[PDB]
Amino acid sequence: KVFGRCELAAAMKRHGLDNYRGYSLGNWVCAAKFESNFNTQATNRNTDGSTDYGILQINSRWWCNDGRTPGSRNLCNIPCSALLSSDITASVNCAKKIVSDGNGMNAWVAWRNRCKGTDVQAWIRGCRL
Ligand SMILES: [Cl-]
Repeated sequence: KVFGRCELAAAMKRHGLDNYRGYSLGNWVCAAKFESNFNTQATNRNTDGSTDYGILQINSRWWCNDGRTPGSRNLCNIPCSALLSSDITASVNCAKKIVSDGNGMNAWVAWRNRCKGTDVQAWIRGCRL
């Protein structure tokens, strides 16, 4: 599924991401835009044999198990295939674990480079929430 901006904002708000661990909702919407272009089936392979999965590009070395990544830790305790659903629940629940691990939203490279330091509340402007 490809989400619309406000459609995704509403879904993320229902799942408790607004202000979660100090990160306002616009951070999460901006991260999804630049990580996956709002596509729940986005996948990207890395040089270490890991793959990033889904709307928040969750990595298979640390967080989900895809059965083909050396050194897998599976800290979200979820198959990576569940993160390619059109329903974002599994992705959101794993993202909550990632942001609590320690280093905030710095796990998301596209967030660090393209969202952090900008007015991210613009990403939810005009949405009914
Ligand atoms: Cl899998």
